Amino acid sequence: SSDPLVVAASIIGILHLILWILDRL
Amino acid sequence: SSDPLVVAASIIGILHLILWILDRL
Amino acid sequence: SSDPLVVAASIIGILHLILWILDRL
Amino acid sequence: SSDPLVVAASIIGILHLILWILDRL
Ligand SMILES: C[C@H](N)[C@]12C[C@H]3C[C@H](C[C@H](C3)C1)C2
Ligand SMILES: [Cl-]
Ligand code: NA
Repeated sequence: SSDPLVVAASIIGILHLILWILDRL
Repeated sequence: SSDPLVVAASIIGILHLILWILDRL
Repeated sequence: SSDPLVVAASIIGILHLILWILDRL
Repeated sequence: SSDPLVVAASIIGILHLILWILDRL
């Protein structure tokens, strides 16, 4: 378990990774 | 729950997203 | 403990640091 | 509580913020 704030920041970072990849594909 | 250091790093990443957006609006 | 999404985002950030270092050595 | 990996990534993120601030002061 995690603070919902920590989960959201985690989803930002993962989505940041996704898009970084997609912009470079 | 989360360690308070993880919460603070979370709040930094969220605020970082906020400001990144604001500077681009 | 942490939520696996938080763990995954963590591994991204650590791996990001590693790569940033390696690209600059 | 958090996974030590989450704590580690959190410290990276907080130290990244600090350095970012210091390089711009
Ligand atoms: C570096 C990210 N902003 C991150 C987001 C979440 C909070 C902390 C640790 C990890 C999960 C990674 C900071
Ligand atoms: Cl956590
Ligand atoms: Na936790």
